[PDB]
Amino acid sequence: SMTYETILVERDQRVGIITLNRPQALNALNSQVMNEVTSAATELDDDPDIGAIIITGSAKAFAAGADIKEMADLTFADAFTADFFATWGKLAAVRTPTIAAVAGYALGGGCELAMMCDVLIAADTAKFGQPEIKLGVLPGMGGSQRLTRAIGKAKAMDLILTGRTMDAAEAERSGLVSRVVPADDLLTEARATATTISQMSASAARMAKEAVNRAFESSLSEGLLYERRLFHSAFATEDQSEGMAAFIEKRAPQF
Amino acid sequence: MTYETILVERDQRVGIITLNRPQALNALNSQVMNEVTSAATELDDDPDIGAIIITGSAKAFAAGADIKEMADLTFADAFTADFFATWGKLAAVRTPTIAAVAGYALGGGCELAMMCDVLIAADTAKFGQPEIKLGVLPGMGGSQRLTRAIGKAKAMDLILTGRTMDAAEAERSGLVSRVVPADDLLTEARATATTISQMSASAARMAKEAVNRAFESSLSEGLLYERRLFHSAFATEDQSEGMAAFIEKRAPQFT
Amino acid sequence: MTYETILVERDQRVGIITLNRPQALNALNSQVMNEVTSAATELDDDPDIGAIIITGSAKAFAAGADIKEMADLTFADAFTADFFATWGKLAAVRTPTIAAVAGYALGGGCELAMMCDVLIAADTAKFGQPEIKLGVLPGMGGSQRLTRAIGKAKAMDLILTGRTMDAAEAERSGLVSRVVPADDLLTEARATATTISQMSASAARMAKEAVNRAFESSLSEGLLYERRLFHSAFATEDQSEGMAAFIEKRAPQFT
Ligand SMILES: CC(=O)CC(=O)SCCNC(=O)CCNC(=O)[C@H](O)C(C)(C)COP(=O)(O)OP(=O)(O)OC[C@H]1O[C@@H](n2cnc3c(N)ncnc32)[C@H](O)[C@@H]1OP(=O)(O)O
Repeated sequence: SMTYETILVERDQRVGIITLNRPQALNALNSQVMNEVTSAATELDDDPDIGAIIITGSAKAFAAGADIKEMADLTFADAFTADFFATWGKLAAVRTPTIAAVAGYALGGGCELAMMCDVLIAADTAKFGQPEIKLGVLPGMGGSQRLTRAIGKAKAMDLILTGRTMDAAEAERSGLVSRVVPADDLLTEARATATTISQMSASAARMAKEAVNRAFESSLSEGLLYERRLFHSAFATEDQSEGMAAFIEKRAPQF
Repeated sequence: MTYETILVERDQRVGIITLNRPQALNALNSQVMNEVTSAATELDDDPDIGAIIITGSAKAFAAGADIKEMADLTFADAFTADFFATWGKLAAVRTPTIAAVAGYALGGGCELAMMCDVLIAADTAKFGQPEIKLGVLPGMGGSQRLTRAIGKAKAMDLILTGRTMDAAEAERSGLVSRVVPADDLLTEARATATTISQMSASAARMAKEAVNRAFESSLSEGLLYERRLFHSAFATEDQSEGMAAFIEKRAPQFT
Repeated sequence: MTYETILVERDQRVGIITLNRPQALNALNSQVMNEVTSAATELDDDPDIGAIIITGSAKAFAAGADIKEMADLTFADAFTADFFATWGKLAAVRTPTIAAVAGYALGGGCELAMMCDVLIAADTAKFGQPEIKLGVLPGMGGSQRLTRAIGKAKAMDLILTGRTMDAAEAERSGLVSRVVPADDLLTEARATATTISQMSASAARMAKEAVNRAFESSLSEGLLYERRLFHSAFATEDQSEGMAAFIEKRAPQFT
């Protein structure tokens, strides 16, 4: 069953939407959000009727940081024993394409959540940052890894060491976001994008996303070989036949 | 010397390979693949060539791939032939290569452009990977090279939705070296090719090889490799010449 | 220590290294390499320093490594000395470094800037890797750091042609953190340095190190490394203080 305390979930067509729902805390991420979001994403992933997954917050904040109260008295013993934050890894293991729709504050864990998704659509109001340094820690949800890989060392060092924010426009030309859309149009644009992707062959889309993810896990030489073999294997799927046949017959595919 | 799908011109120390299938918008197929790599190799081995341009028409650099060769392809066939692997001969070219890209560079075409070292784009250039729409995925390194060029967010967007990207976006995203007016594309490409071909051959070959290392190993290994190459250059006449010329406040004469 | 080629000053928790060969536009010779790395190491080891700035004159950050010194090299001198390897000492510096670049940052100068964590550019700054055309190639990590920063197409362009990149192009390409007016460069860098040095020293060191991992291994390994480092920060006083301060809406007192 799909009822959660900190999030809302809507299934429409082949698109699933995970809305962060903690207005009282500006959508701050806590242990329960981690567990609810990953559980939801995972269920949507196993659902053969779902072809794209959106993660979003409110117009005010995608997710403005984390509950510092959960972390405040945590010791290294509790941290190592619980493997604090490791559960977020379950989001990255989702095979179906994911879309972060980001309005307002995407800070700390919030910025890192956005970066875990495959596609990142931002409102013009979106503000990205990693202020963990200010709290005497550092990013714990992959920020030092994905940010640096997206925007380059100079900018990632700047944000992570000073804690400054980056607005939608800068994020777009720096490599962080896919596209910037007007604040009022965010949810509509994200659903439109999610629709397009969810209407692709589920198999082909899963493979493409997988191939892209390899670009960060090995040398180019190995990524090229992996992509080529995956490509070869797609010719064993019926969706490639239907897809190419649809192209020839100049029609919509029926996967 | 005579090719069915391409034209080859030599001008001084610059070789130019021009895709030549107007009737098909310079779409790639097995023949184009065999001919381009055959021509490029041959130019690579010619001591009187120091730079190679690959270009298409003003409307299409290469508008995609031939759907015919893929429509009834089985996994067994693709695996046995190692379909597309031959494009790897282009990467093995030691001499610097310049893709001069006008108009359409889609699917395989976009991938062809990404294989070159330098990419000069007409202001008319459109890039994209529409493989997903046909129920397959990039098979010529697109998911590897695009992602490394322009970051995850935008590569995922392009590869999963098939959306096009104009020349200006490509320039600020990391995909292209420079954007020039369409009428000036070929002229500008030859100027660049001329410049590169008049550098020391061995030094340009070491420089290209070093840059290529950046995608094949850790930074600490890449650093060691570059430094060793750099040291090696001191066993060439061209380094002594180039450095004497700076000190003597003159133009170098590489031989 | 007394230095012949640099100037060092300490102010609060900020150390500043000024390249001081004005007669050679701060060309980077072996003596500069040794002194900069010695000064940086000394500053790194001083518990009263929390950030380090490296800068040149308003006319040049550094206009290449010293060509006169290099003309005097055989392959044997270079291999035996492991020419340029000592610059690695600067990468071993745990404390955050900020390159404040005005005017010329060419070859070794551009490379030195890229070695630093944060890069602040005057609007007047010019970047380049013109080593080619001395009949050599970058020897201080240029082929590695530039390529990872700005993508293949532009790094090949710059490295094979020797063309210059203005500060504005560098900022949108991935090379620089921020661009500021030439008159405000030293002021802006000091502000950034101050911000960074007033952070928890251990947090900053961890964060910087985490970010540096993004170039040394796969994403999955970088992710794990970060999380372990994040857990270990909960064994530090500063984590406890940094977070208690935030909850209590006050200013942190790091020890
Ligand atoms: C580690 C690596 O990867 C390898 C190295 O970086 S390769 C270094 C390659 N460097 C370059 O090609 C450019 C070097 N410098 C220049 O081209 C020019 O100085 C410039 C374009 C930066 C501006 O020149 P300018 O404003 O007209 O003044 P200019 O007269 O050239 O320089 C002033 C003095 O500093 C010297 N100088 C400038 N750059 C130098 C360098 N990289 N090495 C040794 N001396 C240098 C000049 O020779 C001159 O002194 P002398 O006439 O007495 O010999």
